[PDB]
Amino acid sequence: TPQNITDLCAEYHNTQIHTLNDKIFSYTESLAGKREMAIITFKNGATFQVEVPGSQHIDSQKKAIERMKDTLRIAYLTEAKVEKLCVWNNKTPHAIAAISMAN
Amino acid sequence: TPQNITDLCAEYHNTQIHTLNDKIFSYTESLAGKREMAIITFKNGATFQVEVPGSQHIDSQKKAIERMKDTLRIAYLTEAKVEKLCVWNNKTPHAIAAISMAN
Amino acid sequence: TPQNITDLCAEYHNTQIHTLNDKIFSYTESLAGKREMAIITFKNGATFQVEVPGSQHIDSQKKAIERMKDTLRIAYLTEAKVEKLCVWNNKTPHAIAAISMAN
Amino acid sequence: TPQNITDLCAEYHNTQIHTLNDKIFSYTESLAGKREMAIITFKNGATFQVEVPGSQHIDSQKKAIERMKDTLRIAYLTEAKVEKLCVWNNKTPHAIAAISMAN
Amino acid sequence: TPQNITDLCAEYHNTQIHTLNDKIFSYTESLAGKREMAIITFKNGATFQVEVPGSQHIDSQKKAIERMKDTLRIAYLTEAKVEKLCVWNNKTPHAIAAISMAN
Ligand SMILES: CC(=O)N[C@H]1[C@H](O[C@@H]2[C@H](O[C@]3(C(=O)O)C[C@H](O)[C@@H](NC(C)=O)[C@H]([C@H](O)[C@H](O)CO)O3)[C@@H](O)[C@H](O[C@H]3[C@H](O)[C@@H](O)[C@@H](O)O[C@@H]3CO)O[C@@H]2CO)O[C@H](CO)[C@H](O)[C@@H]1O[C@@H]1O[C@H](CO)[C@H](O)[C@H](O)[C@H]1O[C@@H]1O[C@@H](C)[C@@H](O)[C@@H](O)[C@@H]1O
Ligand SMILES: CC(=O)N[C@H]1[C@H](O[C@@H]2[C@H](O[C@]3(C(=O)O)C[C@H](O)[C@@H](NC(C)=O)[C@H]([C@H](O)[C@H](O)CO)O3)[C@@H](O)[C@H](O[C@H]3[C@H](O)[C@@H](O)[C@H](O)O[C@@H]3CO)O[C@@H]2CO)O[C@H](CO)[C@H](O)[C@@H]1O[C@@H]1O[C@H](CO)[C@H](O)[C@H](O)[C@H]1O[C@@H]1O[C@@H](C)[C@@H](O)[C@@H](O)[C@@H]1O
Ligand SMILES: CC(=O)N[C@H]1[C@H](O[C@@H]2[C@H](O[C@]3(C(=O)O)C[C@H](O)[C@@H](NC(C)=O)[C@H]([C@H](O)[C@H](O)CO)O3)[C@@H](O)[C@H](O[C@H]3[C@H](O)[C@@H](O)[C@H](O)O[C@@H]3CO)O[C@@H]2CO)O[C@H](CO)[C@H](O)[C@@H]1O[C@@H]1O[C@H](CO)[C@H](O)[C@H](O)[C@H]1O[C@@H]1O[C@@H](C)[C@@H](O)[C@@H](O)[C@@H]1O
Ligand SMILES: CC(=O)N[C@H]1[C@H](O[C@@H]2[C@H](O[C@]3(C(=O)O)C[C@H](O)[C@@H](NC(C)=O)[C@H]([C@H](O)[C@H](O)CO)O3)[C@@H](O)[C@H](O[C@H]3[C@H](O)[C@@H](O)[C@H](O)O[C@@H]3CO)O[C@@H]2CO)O[C@H](CO)[C@H](O)[C@@H]1O[C@@H]1O[C@H](CO)[C@H](O)[C@H](O)[C@H]1O[C@@H]1O[C@@H](C)[C@@H](O)[C@@H](O)[C@@H]1O
Ligand SMILES: CC(=O)N[C@H]1[C@H](O[C@@H]2[C@H](O[C@]3(C(=O)O)C[C@H](O)[C@@H](NC(C)=O)[C@H]([C@H](O)[C@H](O)CO)O3)[C@@H](O)[C@H](O[C@H]3[C@H](O)[C@@H](O)[C@H](O)O[C@@H]3CO)O[C@@H]2CO)O[C@H](CO)[C@H](O)[C@@H]1O[C@@H]1O[C@H](CO)[C@H](O)[C@H](O)[C@H]1O[C@@H]1O[C@@H](C)[C@@H](O)[C@@H](O)[C@@H]1O
Ligand SMILES: [Ca+2]
Ligand SMILES: [Ca+2]
Ligand SMILES: [Ca+2]
Ligand SMILES: [Ca+2]
Ligand SMILES: [Ca+2]
Repeated sequence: TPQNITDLCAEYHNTQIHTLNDKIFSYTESLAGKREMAIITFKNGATFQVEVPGSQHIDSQKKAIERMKDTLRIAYLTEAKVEKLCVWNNKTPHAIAAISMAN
Repeated sequence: TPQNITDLCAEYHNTQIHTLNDKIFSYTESLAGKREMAIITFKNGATFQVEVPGSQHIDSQKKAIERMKDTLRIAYLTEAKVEKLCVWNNKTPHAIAAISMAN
Repeated sequence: TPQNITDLCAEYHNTQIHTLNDKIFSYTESLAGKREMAIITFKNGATFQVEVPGSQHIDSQKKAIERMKDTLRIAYLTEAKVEKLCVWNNKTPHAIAAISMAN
Repeated sequence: TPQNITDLCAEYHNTQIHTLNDKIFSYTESLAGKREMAIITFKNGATFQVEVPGSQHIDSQKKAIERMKDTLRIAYLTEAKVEKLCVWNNKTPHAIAAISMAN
Repeated sequence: TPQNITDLCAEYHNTQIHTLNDKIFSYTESLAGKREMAIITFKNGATFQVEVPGSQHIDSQKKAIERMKDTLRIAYLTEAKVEKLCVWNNKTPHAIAAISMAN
C-alpha cells in the first residue's frame, strides 16, 4: 500500500506526477451523453480530465470516479491549493488518477 | 475527447454556447411529479433548465443530471461566477448540457 | 416546460405560491419510522413539510424528495433568502412542491 | 402529521425531548464493523448516538439514518445551534430520532 | 454500545488511539484501480489511510467507508481540529476505524 501520492503513481504504467502547488483556475462539468466528465485547468495552462466511465474502469472505480468529481468541485469553490496530481499521460487531457491537497 | 466546453459543445447538434461571466441570480428546484427539474436565471433575464430525466437520456446521463443540479445549487450559494453554458437550443427554456466556472 | 416557479405551480391542482422573501428560521429533520420527513418554519410563523415518501409519489419523485431536504438544510445553514415556495395547501403542514431562491 | 419536533416526539413510545440551545461540542464517527455509528456530545456532558442500522429499523429509515449523520457532521462544522433533540431514552447513549436547529 | 471513541477502540483487536489535537495537514485520494483509498497526514508526520474496500470488510461497512472519506475531506477543507483517531496498527499506513473532532 503506498504512503503518498508519488508512491501510488509509481504502481501504474503510463502515469506521472504534476506538482501544481496552486488552486484550480477553472472547473467544467458535462451531462451530455458519451461526455459525462469533468475538466479542470490551472493558471500555468495545464488541463486535466476525470474520464467518462468506460470499459477501462473496474467496478471498484465507479464510486471513486464520482468522488473525484465531487472533490474537484469543492476544491475549486473553496480555492483549495492542489499540491500534486497523479495522471495517466496516455489520454488528452491527461486523466486524473489521484489528487493531494496541502497548504 | 474535448479539452474545453466550447469544443465539447461542437460535438453535438442543436447546441450553442452562452457566455454569461456572471453569478446565478435565481435557483429554482421542483419535486413535483413530471417536473423533477431545476431552473436558473441570470440578472440579464436569461433562463435555463436542467431537463426532467426522460427517454432522450441514456443510462450514463442519469447520475450526471443529478450532479449538474448539485453543481448549480452550490454555484448559486457560493455566488460562483459562471463563464459559459453549453445548451440544447431546441428546448424552452434552453437545456443545460455543460457548465464552465472561472473567476 | 415552465420558466419560473409560479408557472410551474399552475401546472398542478391544489397548489399555492407563498412569497416569503426571508431566510429559513428553523430546520427540523426526523429518521423516526413513518415520519422520515423535514419541517421548516419562517419567522412569521409559516410552517412547511417535505412529505414522507408514499403512494402519492411516482418513482421519479423519490430522488427529488431527497434533493429537496438537502436543499432546505444547506439553505438554512447559509441563511439563504427563500423567494417563493410552491406548496400543496390541502396537506398540514403545507407540503413543499418547489422552492425558488433569489437575493 | 406533526408541525414541530415536540409533537413528533409525542407520536412515539419511549422518547424524550432534550432542549440544548447550543452547538455540538464533539462529533465522532466510526466505520468499524458492527459499530457503524456516530456519537455527538454537548459541553454540558450530554452524549447522543445515531444507532447502528439494524432490525429495529424499517426500510424507509435507511436513507434517513444516513441523512441524520450528514446533518450532525455539517451542524458540527458550521457551529450551528441545536435547539432540541428527540431521542429514544432507553438506549445508551440516548438514540437520536429527530433534530431541530434554530438561532 | 460505546459512549466515546476510546471505549469504541477497545472493542477491537489490533487497534490503538492516536491523540492528534491538530488539523489535517494533507488530504490525498485516489481513483486508480485497486487503490481506491484516501491518505491523510498531520504536520508532525503521522500518516493514516482509509483502506481500499475489500474482503476484510462486511457489507455494513461499505457506506461507512465512503462516509469516512467524505468526513476527512470536509474536515481538511474546514481546518477542523481532529482530537483522536482510532486506527488498526496491522496495516501501513495505519488504517482509520474512527475519528473524533472537538475544539
Ligand atoms: C441530435 C439528436 O437527435 N440527438 C439525439 C441522439 O441522436 C443520435 C445522433 O445525434 C448525436 C446528437 O447530436 O445528439 C450526434 C453527436 O455527434 C453525438 N455526440 C457524441 C459526442 O457522442 C450525440 C450522442 O451520441 C448522444 O447525444 C448521446 O445520447 O448524438 C443523431 O445524429 C442520430 O440521428 C440518426 C437518426 O436518429 C436516424 O433516424 C437517421 O436519420 O440517422 C441519423 C444519423 O445517425 O441519432 C443518434 C441516436 O442513436 O440520440 C440521443 C440518445 O442517444 C438522444 O435521442 C438525442 O436527443 C437529444 O437529447 C438531448 C439530451 O440528451 C436533448 O434532450 C435534445 O433536445 C435531444 O434532441 C432532440 O430529441 C431527441 C430525442 C431526438 O428527437 C432529436 O432529433 C432531437 O433533436
Ligand atoms: C497499462 C494498462 O493498460 N492498464 C490497464 C490494465 O492493465 C492491467 C495491467 O496494468 C496495470 C496498470 O499499470 O494499470 C499494472 C499495475 O501494476 C496495476 N496497479 C495496481 C496497483 O494494481 C494496474 C491495476 O491493477 C489496474 O489498472 C486495475 O484495473 O494494472 C497490465 O500490466 C496488463 O497488461 C497485459 C496486457 O493486457 C496483455 O495484452 C499483454 O500481453 O501483457 C500485459 C502484461 O500482463 O493488463 C492488466 C489487465 O487488467 O487493465 C485495466 C482493466 O483491468 C485498464 O484497462 C487499464 O487501462 C488504463 O485504465 C486507466 C484507468 O484506470 C486509464 O484510463 C488508462 O488510460 C488505461 O490505459 C489505456 O487504455 C486501456 C484500455 C489499454 O488499452 C491500455 O493499454 C492503455 O494504455
Ligand atoms: C389532483 C390529483 O389527483 N393529484 C394526483 C395525481 O393526479 C393526476 C392528475 O393530477 C395532476 C395534479 O394536479 O397533481 C394533474 C396535472 O396536470 C399533472 N401535472 C403535470 C405537470 O403533469 C400532475 C402530475 O401528472 C402528477 O401529479 C405526477 O404524478 O397530476 C389528476 O388531475 C388526474 O385526475 C383524473 C382522475 O383521476 C380521473 O378519474 C378523471 O376521470 O380524470 C382526471 C384527469 O384525467 O389523475 C392523475 C393521476 O391518476 O396523481 C399523482 C400520481 O401520478 C398523485 O396521486 C397526485 O396526488 C397528489 O400528490 C402530491 C405529491 O405529488 C401531493 O401528495 C398531493 O397532496 C396529492 O393530492 C392529494 O392526495 C392524492 C393522493 C389524491 O387524493 C388527491 O386528489 C389529493 O389532492
Ligand atoms: C415502542 C416499540 O416497540 N417500538 C418498535 C415498533 O413498534 C411498533 C409500535 O411502536 C411505535 C413506536 O413508538 O415506536 C408506536 C407509534 O405510534 C408509531 N408511530 C408512528 C408515527 O407510526 C411507531 C412507528 O410506527 C414505528 O416506530 C415505525 O417502525 O411505532 C408499538 O406500539 C406496537 O405495539 C403493539 C404491540 O407490539 C402489541 O404487542 C400490542 O398488543 O399492541 C401494540 C399496539 O399497536 O408495535 C409496533 C410494531 O409492531 O416497531 C418498530 C419496527 O416496526 C421498532 O421495532 C420499534 O422499536 C424502536 O425502534 C427505534 C428505531 O426506529 C429505536 O431503536 C427504539 O429503541 C426501539 O425500541 C426498542 O426496541 C423495540 C424492539 C421494543 O422492544 C421497544 O420496547 C424498545 O424500546
Ligand atoms: C481481529 C480480526 O481478525 N479481525 C477480523 C474479524 O475477525 C472477527 C473477530 O475480530 C473482532 C475484531 O477485533 O475485529 C473481535 C471484536 O470483538 C469484534 N467487535 C465487535 C464490536 O463486534 C470485531 C467485529 O465483529 C468485526 O471486526 C466486524 O467485522 O471482530 C476475531 O476475533 C474472530 O477470530 C476468530 C478466528 O477467526 C477463529 O478462527 C477462531 O476460532 O476464533 C477467533 C476468536 O473468535 O473472527 C471474527 C470473524 O469471524 O473479522 C472481520 C470480518 O468480519 C475482518 O476480517 C477483521 O479483520 C480486520 O478488519 C479491519 C477492517 O474492518 C482491518 O482491515 C484490520 O486490519 C483487519 O484485521 C486483519 O485482517 C483480517 C482479514 C484477518 O487476517 C485478521 O487476522 C487481521 O488481523
Ligand atoms: Ca480568491
Ligand atoms: Ca454578494
Ligand atoms: Ca445571520
Ligand atoms: Ca467559534
Ligand atoms: Ca488557516
